[PDB]
Formats: sequence, structure tokens, C-alpha cells
Amino acid sequence: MCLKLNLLDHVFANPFMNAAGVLCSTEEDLRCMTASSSGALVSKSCTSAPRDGNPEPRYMAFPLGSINSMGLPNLGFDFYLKYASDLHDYSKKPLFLSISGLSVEENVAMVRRLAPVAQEKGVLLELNLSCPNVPGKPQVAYDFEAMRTYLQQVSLAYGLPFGVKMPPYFDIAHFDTAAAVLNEFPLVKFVTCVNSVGNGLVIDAESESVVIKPKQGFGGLGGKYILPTALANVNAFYRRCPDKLVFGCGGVYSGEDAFLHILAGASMVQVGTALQEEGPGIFTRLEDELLEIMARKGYRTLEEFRGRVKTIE
Amino acid sequence: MCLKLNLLDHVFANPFMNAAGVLCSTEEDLRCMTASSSGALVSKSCTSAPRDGNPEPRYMAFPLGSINSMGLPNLGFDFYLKYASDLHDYSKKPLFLSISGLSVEENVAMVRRLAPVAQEKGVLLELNLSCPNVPGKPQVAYDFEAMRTYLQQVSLAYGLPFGVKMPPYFDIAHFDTAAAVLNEFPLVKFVTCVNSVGNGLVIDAESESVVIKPKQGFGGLGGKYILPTALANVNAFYRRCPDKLVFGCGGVYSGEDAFLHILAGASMVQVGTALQEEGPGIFTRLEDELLEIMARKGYRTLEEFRGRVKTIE
Ligand SMILES: Cc1cc2nc3c(=O)[nH]c(=O)nc-3n(C[C@H](O)[C@H](O)[C@H](O)COP(=O)(O)O)c2cc1C
Ligand SMILES: Cc1cc2nc3c(=O)[nH]c(=O)nc-3n(C[C@H](O)[C@H](O)[C@H](O)COP(=O)(O)O)c2cc1C
Ligand SMILES: O=C(O)c1[nH]c(=O)[nH]c(=O)c1CCc1cccc(C(F)(F)F)c1
Ligand SMILES: O=C(O)c1[nH]c(=O)[nH]c(=O)c1CCc1cccc(C(F)(F)F)c1
Repeated sequence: MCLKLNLLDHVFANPFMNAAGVLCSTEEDLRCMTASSSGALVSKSCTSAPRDGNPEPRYMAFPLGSINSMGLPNLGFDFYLKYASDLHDYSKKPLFLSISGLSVEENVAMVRRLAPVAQEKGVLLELNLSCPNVPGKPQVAYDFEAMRTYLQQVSLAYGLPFGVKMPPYFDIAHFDTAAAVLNEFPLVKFVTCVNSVGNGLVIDAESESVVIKPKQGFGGLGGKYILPTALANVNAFYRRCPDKLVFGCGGVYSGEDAFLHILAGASMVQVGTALQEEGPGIFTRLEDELLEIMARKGYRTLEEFRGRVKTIE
Repeated sequence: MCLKLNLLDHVFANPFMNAAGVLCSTEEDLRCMTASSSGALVSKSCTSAPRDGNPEPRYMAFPLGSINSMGLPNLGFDFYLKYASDLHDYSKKPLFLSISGLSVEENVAMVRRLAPVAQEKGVLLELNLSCPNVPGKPQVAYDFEAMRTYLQQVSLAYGLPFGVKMPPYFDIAHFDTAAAVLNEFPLVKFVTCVNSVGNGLVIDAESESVVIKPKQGFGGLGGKYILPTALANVNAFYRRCPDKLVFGCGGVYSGEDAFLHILAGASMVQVGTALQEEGPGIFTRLEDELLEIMARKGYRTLEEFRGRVKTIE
């Protein structure tokens, strides 16, 4: 019985990793994730220049999940590239680097410089397509023409296999269209579903106030709120992108939640809110819990059940 | 006490009603909602002809909410019109009739017939814009040019104040576009936010199976999963449509949840999943709970706090 995976020409001890943005912003964070029992790690989505991000409070968690409008605080691309080129211990586990430029040009500039490090050290790119583009237009993955432009430009500039981080969709026509755009790009080898459910609003009844300061309290939702949404997206893209891997993200708190993601199609399984709340010890727990479900069912490997969710009649 | 309010030229004993689709399909259902303590009721969204809807199982509930792909089973427009015209007791409470035709023409045909009954009896129209669209396109409310056409045609055909049931949105640019569309139509006097969060997927770990038969287990989510989504949409439209009313729907299980909807801007508060699970007794509980929270805070009216959610700075 084992959790091993071999994919994207890397070996992973288990499918668990952080979700971008959680426990991955500083060198301290990345050393911490490297020391944990996760199978991989991803660095904080970066911009060319460092960002402070939004005013605090900008993240809050609750029993059913989290809300955030962080504003992309990060130490800048050069820092993350340095970590990938010089600091990361690749004998411990594989590293993904997430990028999230504010324009197609900012992304092209980053990927051009990443590429030799990707080639030499094996760092893997995750391109975050929730980047805002022009304010007053939707986020890039909700503007299909922009998404196509971004992927054309990044594919030409980078020239190596990479993956994309997608927001959730809520309409079958959007699953269809979004997957068809991704399927135009053979270098897109993995699809991470999902980023946070956009622009929710948590209100505290006692104070009669929103709980985060930016955007009048509106921000992206993670956690237990979003698990069925995340599963839907994992499976929609699993079905529509048969030549790509799907990584699942959203609502993972337990080995059972991971097992559902993997039934839906997930290869790697990312952990955001639950990791933010519990800390890196969560990885040993998730591994144990997943293995126990596998033993009960008689499953010896992940591929025995990946994508094998049953439908009714 | 008491929670009585006036709107749309009608008096309501309290702000609570069923959500369309729940406990409102048959004459029995509508008599049961009328006998309840709710302040109003809404009939099941209808088509010109009766529909059997999708194969069962097509609804399932769980601790955090519900998933459905009902396929609009309904007794047909003639039935609901006859209920509004001949059977409903208007001395007990107001009635809303929901329509969701499969094309603009079908909506126009239904609303031309409804108009005289609305004049004579005061039945209120809720137009459900989560309805099918032309090939390749998403649901009408997700296609802003279709939505505008539908509202143009229904406004002309009906000629009387009505409301619109909206799906959730997840992007601030979409809130801006959708609200601008609604604000073109002066006859649209109330906006109900939100319909179910579209195309989630619930998977049962033991069986390794989806839990509803239609659409490979994909369906709309309601209940606790969707409360922050619902609040965000209520507040977004409340802010953007100052000359309209907003009705809140989504994730109401308690008077506290109703309180939060009202703080966000809700005039009426609709109850779907929790009503399906608990039955019509829920209405006395919600009223008692809401009045208890108001008393603890010193609020004597709903107007004192409707839309008064506080932001940080
Ligand atoms: C504080 C915070 C920061 C985030 N920053 C990023 C980011 O920089 N890039 C990204 O792709 N997603 C980001 N996300 C989204 C997470 O990666 C993840 O997609 C989302 O939280 C859902 O997973 P969960 O339900 O496990 O939280 C962030 C989420 C949180 C809570
Ligand atoms: C079984 C079922 C049937 C529904 N039918 C309709 C419908 O006919 N028309 C409609 O506008 N919404 C319909 N909905 C959506 C609800 O009105 C409501 O918007 C949704 O369930 C979110 O509220 P909740 O969190 O209270 O469940 C239905 C929901 C359920 C669960
Ligand atoms: O940093 C974030 O707010 C964030 N939060 C998430 O839940 N997921 C994400 O992908 C991100 C980063 C993307 C993002 C999301 C919202 C705003 C901006 C900004 F404009 F600041 F550049 C960037
Ligand atoms: O009956 C539904 O499945 C349903 N469930 C919801 O959570 N919200 C809804 O608004 C609806 C009805 C959506 C709808 C609206 C109009 C037509 C049709 C079709 F005939 F295609 F089944 C479906």
C-alpha cells in the first residue's frame, strides 16, 4: 500500500502539497513546507516586483472555511527564482513555482527567466490564471480570449511543460469552453482546480460588520464551503482534458476529502485553509487517514481509484 | 414584536417565505405554505406545459447543504395561474408566482396571461433567469445580452412591476454588468439573490458514487455551503440597485442567518434547503430567533438595520 506518484518526470512520496499562498511566502515558510511530510510544495504566486499586499485584516477563518483578499503580497520573482535555483533541496521533494503577473507581459518576462532554471533544476511552473487583468474586466480565467492570449504568450516564451491554476466555474458551457481553450495548448500538462470561490462576503452578527478590510469585506472563499464546487471542477476537467493531469484543491481537511478528490480525478491534492489553520502536521494526519481508507477498501495504489467515481444508472 | 412590513403595495406579517421550488409544486404544497407562519409564499417555477423533470434521485441533503438537478418538474403554467386566480387566499398572505420558460417566447406568452390576474388579484411575478439559452451559451443570467432581451420582452409583454431570481456571481465586473442590465428596467422592482450555486458535485466516500442521477451527479448547491456567496450577492445588488428591493436567499437556517441577510440589504428572506429538511415549522422558529436577536440589540424595526452592515474603515 502506497501513496507514491510518478508524474511530470518527478517522483512524489504522496499526493499532498500546500495550496499556493499558504505557508509559502518566505524562505522560512518554504523551508517549513520542505521539512514537512508533504509530497511537494508550491511557492507563493509572485509578481515581478515585491508587493505588500492589502491592508489587514485580510484573511479570516471560521469553522466552515476562510475568506481572503490578500492583494498578492509576495517577495517578488527574483526571490522565488533564487529559492528554486540555489536554496531548495530537490532531494527532499519536488518544487512548484507559482506566478501571477498583472499583465501578459509581466508573466512573459518571468517565464523567460524561469525556463533555464526549470530545465536545469526541475522546478515546475504553476501559472495562476486568477490574476486580474484590466480592472473592470473579469479575472483572466473568466475572460476566455484573455486566457487564450495569456496561454499563447506563455507557451511561446517558456517552451516547457507547465500547469495552470483555475478558478471554479458554475455552468456546463463554461466547463466546455474553458477546457477547450486549455486543450489548444499542449505544453499545459496539469490543471489545478480550484482557486477560491470568488467574492463571497462573511458578516459577523455580533458586530454587524464584515470581517476583512479590503473590498468592503468581499473576498475569496476556501475551506468546507467549497468542497463540492472543487470536486465538480476536478471532475469536469478530468473528463474534458484526457491528455492532461488534474490537481485538486479545495475543502481538503481529511484523508476522506482527499479520497473524494482523487476519485474525481485528482493526481496531486493541495491543502490551503486547513493547512493555514492546523499547520504542517496536517500532512502526516492526511497520509494516515488516506491510507486507512485505502486499507479498508483494499486499494493498494492511488491509480486503482483515481477518476473512478461512479455515476448512477 | 412584531415583524410586519409593507412592500410592493402589499403587507407582510414577517419577511420570511419559501424559496422557489421548495414546498410549492402542488396544490397541497401551496395550501401547506399558506397555512404556515411564513409572511409570503412563491410557487414552483413553471413552464407552459407540465414537466415530469429528471430521473430520481435528483435531490439529496447533508449536514452542510443540498444538491439538486430536478429538471424543473412542475404542474404547468395553467395550474399555477388557476391557483393564483381561484384558489389562493390573499387574506392569509401574498403570493408570488415564479416562471421559467425555455425561451423568451414562452416567457412572453405566460406573462401576457398572468398580467390580468396580477391586476385583479395582486399575485407578484418572480422571473427565474437561470433558464436555458441558445446553443453553446450559458444560462440566460450568465449571458448579459440574452438577459437584456428577456427583460425587454417581458417588460413589454407584462407591463407591471415584477422581480427577477438571479444566480450567484463571483466577479466584481459581473456584479457591475448584471446590475447595470437590471437597472435598465424600471418594472423590475425586486431582485432575489441567489439561486443555487451551479454544478457542484457531491461524492459519497463509501459507495464511491455521486449521489444524484442526472448530469453525472452535477447539480446546484444550497444550504450552509452558500451563505457567504448569498450574502455577497445580496449586498452587491443592494449597493448597485438603490431603486429596487433585494430579496435574500441562500443558506438561511436560523434567525441569525436571516439577520445577516437583512444587514446585507434583504427585504424578504427566502428559505430553501432548510425548509425542505425541517418542514414549515421552521417559520415560527426563524421569526422567534430573529425577534430575539433584535431585542438583544435594541432594534425595534427591520428598517433600523437593513443594509447597515459595517465595513472596516
Ligand atoms: C491566504 C490565502 C492566500 C492565497 N494565495 C494564493 C495565491 O497566491 N495563488 C493562488 O493560486 N491561490 C491562492 N490562494 C488560493 C488557494 O491556493 C486555494 O486555491 C483556495 O484557498 C482553496 O483551497 P482550500 O479550500 O484548501 O483553502 C490563497 C488562499 C488563501 C487562503
Ligand atoms: C429541490 C429544489 C428545487 C428548486 N427549484 C427552484 C425553482 O423552481 N426555481 C427557482 O428559482 N429556484 C429553485 N431552487 C433554488 C432555491 O429557490 C434557492 O435559490 C436555493 O436552494 C438556495 O437557497 P437555500 O440555500 O436556502 O437552499 C430550488 C432548490 C431546490 C433545493
Ligand atoms: O493574493 C490574493 O488575494 C489571492 N487570494 C486567493 O485566494 N487566490 C489568489 O489567486 C490570489 C492571488 C490573485 C489575486 C487575487 C486578487 C487580487 C490580486 C491582486 F490584484 F492583488 F493582484 C491577485
Ligand atoms: O428544477 C431545477 O433543477 C432547478 N433547481 C434549482 O436549484 N434552481 C432552479 O432554478 C431550477 C430550475 C432551473 C430550470 C429553469 C428552466 C428550465 C429548466 C429545465 F427545463 F431545463 F429543466 C430548468
